Amino acid sequence: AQKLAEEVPMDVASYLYTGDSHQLKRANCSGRYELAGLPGKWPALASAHPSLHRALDTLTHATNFLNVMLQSNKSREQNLQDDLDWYQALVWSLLEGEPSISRAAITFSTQVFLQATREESRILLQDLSSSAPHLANATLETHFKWSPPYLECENGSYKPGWLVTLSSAIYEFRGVMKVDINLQKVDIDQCSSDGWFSGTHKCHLNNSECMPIKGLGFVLGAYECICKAGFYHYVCLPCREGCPFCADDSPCFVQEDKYLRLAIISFQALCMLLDFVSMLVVYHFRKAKSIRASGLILLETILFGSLLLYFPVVILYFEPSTFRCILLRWARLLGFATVYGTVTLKLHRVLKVFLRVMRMLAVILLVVFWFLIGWTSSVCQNLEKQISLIGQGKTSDHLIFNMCLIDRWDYMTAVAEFLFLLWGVYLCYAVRTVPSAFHEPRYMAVAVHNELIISAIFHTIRFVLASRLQSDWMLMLYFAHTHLTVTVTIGLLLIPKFS
Amino acid sequence: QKLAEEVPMDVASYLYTGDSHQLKRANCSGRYELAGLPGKWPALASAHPSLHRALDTLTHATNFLNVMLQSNKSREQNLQDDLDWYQALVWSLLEGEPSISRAAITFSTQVFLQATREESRILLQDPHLANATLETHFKWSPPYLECENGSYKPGWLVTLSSAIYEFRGVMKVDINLQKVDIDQCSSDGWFSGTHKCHLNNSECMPIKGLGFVLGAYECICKAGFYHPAYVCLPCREGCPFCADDSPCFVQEDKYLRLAIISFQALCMLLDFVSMLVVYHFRKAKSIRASGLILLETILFGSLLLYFPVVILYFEPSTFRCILLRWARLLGFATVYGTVTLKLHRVLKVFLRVMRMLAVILLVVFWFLIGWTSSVCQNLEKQISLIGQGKTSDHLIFNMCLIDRWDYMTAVAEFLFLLWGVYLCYAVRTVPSAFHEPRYMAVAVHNELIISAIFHTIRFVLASRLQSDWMLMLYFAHTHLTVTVTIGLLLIPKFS
Repeated sequence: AQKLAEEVPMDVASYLYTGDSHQLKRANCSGRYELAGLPGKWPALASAHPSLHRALDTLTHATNFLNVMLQSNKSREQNLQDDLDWYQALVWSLLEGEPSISRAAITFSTQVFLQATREESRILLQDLSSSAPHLANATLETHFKWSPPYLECENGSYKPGWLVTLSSAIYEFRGVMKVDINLQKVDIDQCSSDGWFSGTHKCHLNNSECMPIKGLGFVLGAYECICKAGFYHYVCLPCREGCPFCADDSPCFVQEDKYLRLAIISFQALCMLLDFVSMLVVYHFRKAKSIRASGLILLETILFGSLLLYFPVVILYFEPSTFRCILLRWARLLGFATVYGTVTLKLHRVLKVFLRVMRMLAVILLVVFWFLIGWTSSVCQNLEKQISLIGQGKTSDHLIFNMCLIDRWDYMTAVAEFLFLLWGVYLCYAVRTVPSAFHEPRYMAVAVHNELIISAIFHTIRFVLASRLQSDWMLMLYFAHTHLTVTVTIGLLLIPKFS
Repeated sequence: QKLAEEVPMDVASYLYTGDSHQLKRANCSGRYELAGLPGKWPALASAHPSLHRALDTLTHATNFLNVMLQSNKSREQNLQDDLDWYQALVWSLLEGEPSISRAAITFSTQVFLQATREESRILLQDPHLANATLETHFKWSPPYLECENGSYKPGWLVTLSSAIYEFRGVMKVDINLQKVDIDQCSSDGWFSGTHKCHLNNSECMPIKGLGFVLGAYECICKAGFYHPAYVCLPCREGCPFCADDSPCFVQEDKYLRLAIISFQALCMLLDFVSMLVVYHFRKAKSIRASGLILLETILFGSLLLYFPVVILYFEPSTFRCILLRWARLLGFATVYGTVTLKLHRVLKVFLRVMRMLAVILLVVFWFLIGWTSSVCQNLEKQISLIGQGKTSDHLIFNMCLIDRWDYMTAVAEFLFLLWGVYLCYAVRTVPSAFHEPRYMAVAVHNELIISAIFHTIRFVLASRLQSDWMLMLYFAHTHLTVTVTIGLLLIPKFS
């Protein structure tokens, strides 16, 4: 909030405050004290580096000692002979204790003053008021008195150190003691809650975090903004998708040949439309030798089942959800039933006549619905929200991909399909020479064996290696599998009834 | 360790250093002062800032005297007017901090001055430390109790000592270390040991109040409870919060459980000898209606159907619940299937069944295999277990759990018996040699009603059923249903 004000009230110091480099500041011509009154905070009585605290502690003891000596009975005011020696020793003592105090001075008038500075390694002293002198300010107040940040000027040359005046009254006021703490080698944290001008004006919220350096100098721009799960290119930005550790801002999710996806879905919808078209057609041709050999209801049922079996191809095109996988199972399972049950049930009707199918079908769908209702409940109730989840993102050893998962339930269902087809294989093997005007049983058995073999292969391939199948190979596998099986099973039962 | 050595070198102070009650100490007459020589450490720690403040005020006053007396033109007409300066010097040495009791400086440049915060007015007036200073920077001391024409004075003092320049001076502050809390269970603090609290099963937990006093800690025993000196106890079998050290694994009568198992095994043996008898009477006029293979099939199903009453008598495990499911399901099938199918044969003749039975057995084995696999493969090790713990009022009990699979199973049994019901209602006017359909239908209706009631009561409130009530319920259900179903088909074939 003051970053703009700080960038419009400095010329030589401006660079020095942001870089620590004395080489510009030493060439800048000075005219008076170059301190800052407003850019800083309220005060440094709480949040301050240890040095400052010690600096104040020194003055405190030196102020209490003088106060008690000035408030003692029969105050002599014999400042001529040896009082000046006491005060000079009291000032050299004031300096000698803290390792971060650069000048110190004492002055009073009731007309002399002494000061000292840490010159090279020893204390230089002089008989002249030198350093801090808030006497004019203390008199105007007439306790403690701090000051702002300020650069000292020596022989018309901006000093290369940031000083602070501390001032305290001597007791009515009649003295001003002042230490000039050298605040040049102090730490400052713009990311701290309550401290020296806590302004972290470089990284606010978006993938932001301030982890600053410990030992740098009384200088700013020393706080490495951290990219909280994002890209690091002294700037933080967002990442392509749900893929953290963006060592590059490149993508993690595999690509999709959409050109190959739209053809897939379009051909599937074409086949579904043609199936519905076939159902209407058979509803038109109800007086031919269709009805006599194979009832209309059974054929419309087969076609509705096949329509109910194309669903997986379109379910897999969309993004994997947890409502989808379930519908994938319902469709597959229920259509298999309503299609091959009546297929083999029709064969059963034949073998029985050689020596009433809907009642003997609804048993199948009842068992099916019972199993489905159970599976769905066990998933939705316990293993969808509590611990387990179907939708799983697996890695291809360098890239990820989502998919529906499999479970033992699928293994046993495939086995059921196998055995249910086994009954039809033996049934078809039995009726190998039964009188027929249209030879339907021949085509039925072909469909049955096709489904059995093709389904075994597909299920094996699906359950072996589902950890390394991206979302464009499974689509092709489900498409080539369903097209072969179902389209053959439809043609073999429909085609011959028009010729 | 030095806890035993600290409890063998005290008389009155020992109790005054653990309670902090001046009322005993003030009655104990003492010649001179005494201090705890053994302070299990030295005076160079950062436990309280007070000591830091009183070292700061001492080092700041010692830095002045050492830089004044040793400065240039130090002529030192020491008796004329310097005394005024030194008096202001010592008076201000204790008029800066809040906890410093006496302060004094001695010099030969003998001369000495002192000042003490008496009540609220700091009076200003005109040994070991000075002697050790002559013998020998900063020089601290240990914890020590003062006393003079008093008793052992009721205050813990510390001597701070320094020198000037050689050794021509001795300034001392007596920091009042009486209002300084101590952590007996700190990693680094004064008296940092363990009076009588073993961490094997417990944790200290210090407080923030009182004053310097040993035994200022309330120990906490984890995985157990304390005596209601405070020390720890190993808790009861598998019960982590023992408000009492009483047991949680609820009382279970044995002279009921034994009778139950006895009666069940008696019925099994009676069922087995019911099988052998049938195998003796392979020749009769009764079996022509109800074949031999059908009855032995019913009796073997019944025999295994009894299993649930004996499984629950044992401690429940993961292998147990699974066999409970298998047995119940498998036996229901192999009995009521052939029952219902005999009625079907009757109705069809009115206008073998082993081949029309293995279908059901196949469907059952298929579901069982799947259920067992999904259980043992996923939800037995990952996050999920069969062992479930419920509570009756405020007390626990172990048992097997249920899952939606059981509800759907019950529905299947219902529907299978509704087929039997219709099949029984269709055949209500046939002639017969033994009126078997009459008793069969009686068994079916009974099975349906009792089966519905039991499964409902079983699912509704299984979280509040201690492990002696479920056994009684299984006893009642299985005895009623199965024993009726056996009698109604067997009994009439001997009369």
